[PDB]
Amino acid sequence: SPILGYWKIKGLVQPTRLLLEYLEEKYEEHLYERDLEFPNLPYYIDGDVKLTQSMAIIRYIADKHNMLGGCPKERAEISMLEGAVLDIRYGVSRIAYSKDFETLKVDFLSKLPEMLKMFEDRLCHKTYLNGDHVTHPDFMLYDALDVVLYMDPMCLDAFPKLVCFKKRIEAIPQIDKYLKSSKYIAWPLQGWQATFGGGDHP
Amino acid sequence: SPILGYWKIKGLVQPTRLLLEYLEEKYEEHLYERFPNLPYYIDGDVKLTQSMAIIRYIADKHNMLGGCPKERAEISMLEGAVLDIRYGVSRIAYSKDFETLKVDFLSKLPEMLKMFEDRLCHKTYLNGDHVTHPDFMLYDALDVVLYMDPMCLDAFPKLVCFKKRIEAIPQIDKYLKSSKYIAWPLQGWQATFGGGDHP
Repeated sequence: SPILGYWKIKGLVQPTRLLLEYLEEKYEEHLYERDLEFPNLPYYIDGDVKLTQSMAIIRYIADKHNMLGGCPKERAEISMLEGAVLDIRYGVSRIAYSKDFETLKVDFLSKLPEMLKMFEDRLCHKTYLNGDHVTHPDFMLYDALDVVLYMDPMCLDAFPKLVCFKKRIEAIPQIDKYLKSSKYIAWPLQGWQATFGGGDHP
Repeated sequence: SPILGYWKIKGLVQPTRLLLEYLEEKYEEHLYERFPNLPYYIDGDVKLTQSMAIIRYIADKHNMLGGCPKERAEISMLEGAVLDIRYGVSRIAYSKDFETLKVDFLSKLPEMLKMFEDRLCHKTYLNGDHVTHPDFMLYDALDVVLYMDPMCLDAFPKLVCFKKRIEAIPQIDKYLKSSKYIAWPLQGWQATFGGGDHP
């Protein structure tokens, strides 16, 4: 059975866990708690491959299920959505370990509406980000939305399509079951030492 | 002709430029001096943003991303590992605290480079006998960290060899000596590191 190793946090691997549950893949986790030889996190091991880099890991899983895109144009479209979600999610992580977080968050939250609106407009004519069918950037976006809502519970008040998308992802039977399961890591969002999304509880 | 739009800097687009030159693709640039999301790439029906989507698209058109999920993952892994270096520079380059943040980065750098050094002991390029897009990403990353610290490759003779091997590819050698080459800046002009009009 494939092994996914990471900290016992949401962090970089949360969209990968959602994708795996969506696909009903069987996998074990190595969960590293607060306290090959270090090692390098996250990693993903099945028979064939040994991977590091969270984006290589999620892309591989998507790739094994033919979800990366059927032609160069489609695959670039998916890569583009990926990069656009990462600007949000990395935007959070970039400031979440600062003593100055309270200041830096002002800048971040000022730029967030424009970042969100691309996804909003995209969602006005598509059910999921790439259309009728779920793709891996959908779970990346879900994770980014979950994280920013802890930063600003109001940040989606002006985005009803994104509000709807978040509920839609939550209603996928595999996902709804996973979020209610004992497998679900609710918190922390970042490493425990973080000023935002760290600590033991919300 | 495809159009590549970006600031007139090296920045996020330099490896893409090296890939297009490697492949001898005819392309036009829109070079912004001194409003569109940058970079953009426009060929016939595709209009792309996000620099990773662009370089991967160009690679994809030339069948260079990988033949199976395993090989594609390996290339994405290489990609992500180069970006840890390149973005690592970028994230401190604009800080008032650059000089102090530099110390931490240069202390973490040998650890990052060693992975590439080992991988290059028994392969000519990152993925073996043939060039892939992460080679040009690595080239750009090496060029950048050498301005930060001229001696940071002294412990890495296989990386020093690799950088010269890339420069000796005839397309690359020619492009580097051409009028199209943008030598400087490495970052936005306003950066503390790799900014300004000249080195």
